[PDB]
Amino acid sequence: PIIRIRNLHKWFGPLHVLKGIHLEVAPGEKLVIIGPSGSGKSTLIRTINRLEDFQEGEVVVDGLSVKDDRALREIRREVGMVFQQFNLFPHMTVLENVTLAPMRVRRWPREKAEKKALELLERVGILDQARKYPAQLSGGQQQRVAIARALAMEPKIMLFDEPTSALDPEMVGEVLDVMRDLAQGGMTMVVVTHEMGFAREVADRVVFMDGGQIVEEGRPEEIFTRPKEERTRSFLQRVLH
Ligand SMILES: Nc1ncnc2c1ncn2[C@@H]1O[C@H](COP(=O)(O)OP(=O)(O)O)[C@@H](O)[C@H]1O
Ligand SMILES: [Cl-]
Ligand SMILES: [Mg+2]
Ligand SMILES: [Mg+2]
Repeated sequence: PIIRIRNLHKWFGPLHVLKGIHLEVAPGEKLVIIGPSGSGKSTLIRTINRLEDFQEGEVVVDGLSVKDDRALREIRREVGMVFQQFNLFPHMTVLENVTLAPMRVRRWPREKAEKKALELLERVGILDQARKYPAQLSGGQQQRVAIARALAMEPKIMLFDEPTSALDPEMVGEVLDVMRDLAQGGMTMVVVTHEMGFAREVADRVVFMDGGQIVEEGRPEEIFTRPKEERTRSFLQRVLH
């Protein structure tokens, strides 16, 4: 599998936040992670691209240990991330924001970088904004720039940590649409979300976290209409309908 996590334990000071997670994600997999805030979802996906370390267990991405100091560069080349907050460079255009890393990191000539960026911007519906600055864009558009930027590095894995959670309600659908499109293809995707209709339509597999644990996982239909675990049923009665 392209992501391999065995017996992951993680402490923030005295707080046992991740409690022996096992997770094996296939190449091409669309994995959706759900669960109450505080359950440990962000922390878990942050261990994948080495934004968080941990004291017990193993985390291996594309056959490389995340704790291998010699991998902490290849890991960032092949793993993209979209956060709920956009961190665009305010004094660079949309286009410049997208081409920066492929130019800095992959040492792509600007003409190559821009050609790919432009195709990506069209892909996510914002080619018209190519020469705008981030402050002229809505929340929906800015997050789509962040997605284009992540994809511009051409990673094998895209992590989405609740990309729509901080957006105005009318901004959510357009960002989710970009993620629906990407899910039609072969990219490995891990997305944390509270958008359950989306989760249900896109996921190969849904993982429910509570208390720093994977309490239940399975196919979307099973998890949403036949949850085998009580805490799962309890979580779904609190948030659905
Ligand atoms: N850098 C940190 N230091 C200390 N505690 C943290 C840190 N980051 C998160 N936490 C705590 O760890 C728990 C898990 O947080 P998080 O992974 O962000 O949960 P979720 O994303 O599921 O809402 C929360 O109780 C949070 O307060
Ligand atoms: Cl989301
Ligand atoms: Mg598929
Ligand atoms: Mg979170």
